[PDB]
Amino acid sequence: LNCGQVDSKMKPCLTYVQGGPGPSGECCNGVRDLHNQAQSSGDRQTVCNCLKGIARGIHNLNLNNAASIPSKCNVNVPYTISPDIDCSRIY
Repeated sequence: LNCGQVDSKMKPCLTYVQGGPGPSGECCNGVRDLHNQAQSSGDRQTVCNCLKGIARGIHNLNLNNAASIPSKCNVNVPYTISPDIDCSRIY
């Protein structure tokens, strides 16, 4: 797992986090697949570091939409999807 992979998996969610409709089925499939690949603490931290960086560069990022992705896509992400998220504390 690396950031390029995270970007590919999450890209289908881009329009949704930018205020568009969704999450699309493709967005959720990517989320579910990424979730499945983030098996170790290290992978989960990687996902966090990668998305933390991605988020800052997304124009019109809708955090409410971003935060609704786990529930809507049926994946457990027991962490607040916030900009100030501390990735070193994800395990």
